[PDB]
Amino acid sequence: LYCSNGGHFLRILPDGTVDGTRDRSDQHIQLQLSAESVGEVYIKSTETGQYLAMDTDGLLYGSQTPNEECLFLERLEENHYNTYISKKHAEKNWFVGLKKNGSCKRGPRTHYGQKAILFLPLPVSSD
Repeated sequence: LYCSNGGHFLRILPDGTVDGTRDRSDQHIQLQLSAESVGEVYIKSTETGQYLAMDTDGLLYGSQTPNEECLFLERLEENHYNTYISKKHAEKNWFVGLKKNGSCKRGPRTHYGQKAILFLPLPVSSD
């Protein structure tokens, strides 16, 4: 998936890791959001099932259950660049983010300024 960064998916590998994808494994590609409410998005996988979650260590995981940890605030940038605060890490402003090679797992680095956080899961050609 397109980001203003090295475009990959927020893939929960079956081998317990939230990594991006130079070599898209086609299935374990965790990235599909189910909005609970207003600007609150649970990042589900429809093939691995697992939910893009965030921990206090400063890294993304594919949690089986949806928590605040998995609930991501639609910050958006307006222009289809869907930035998302992990609800629990509101006090750290930790957004979802794409690691520039073949990875995803962050927290502290990923704020409003890293191209990493600017996702496109919207009606646009560059999606």
